[PDB]
Parts: sequence; C-alpha cells; structure tokens
Amino acid sequence: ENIDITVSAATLSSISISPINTNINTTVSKQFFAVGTYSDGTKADLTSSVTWSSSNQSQAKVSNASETKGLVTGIASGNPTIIATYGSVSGNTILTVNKTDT
Repeated sequence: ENIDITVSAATLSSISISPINTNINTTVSKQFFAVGTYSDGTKADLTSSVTWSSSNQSQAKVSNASETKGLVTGIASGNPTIIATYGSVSGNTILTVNKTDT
C-alpha cells in the first residue's frame, strides 16, 4: 500500500549499532542489528543508510536493503573485518569464514 518515502534533509546526529560475533561455514549468513536516531529527536531502524565495507571484497557481501536487516554473507575464508560508517558514528562486526571447498 505504501511506496516512495520522500525525505527532507539528512541530519544524522547519533547512531547505535549492535553487531554480533558469529562463525559461518558451508554457506551461512549472519543477521545483525542496526538502529539510527535522527537529530530531529526521533528513532528508526535503518540499515540502508549504514555503509558496509570489508577488506575481502569477495566475502564482503551484505543484504542491507529490506529494512533493518544488515545481515552479511561470506564466500572466502579468513578474518574479514566488517567496517560500518554512518554519519559521526561507526560500527564493527567480526565474521569467521572457513571456506574449505573451492
């Protein structure tokens, strides 16, 4: 029923992130939580605004778009550090990937 949510002006003042340290193996996605508070004095769960950037571009995958998912997936092994950037606040998430198969 609802569609197209126009905005006024990005006024990011403060943000809160609650990452989780979990291990993934044999194709597994980790579900994280991300919440942002507008300077206008409101609170909303937005994962599309938060920018996700990880070292390994191969395992650096995120499904942030649905709403407040923010989940991520890994393809290769190693310790890909998940760096989150949003306004004046940033987050961090650790994922354990042990890709044994090609």
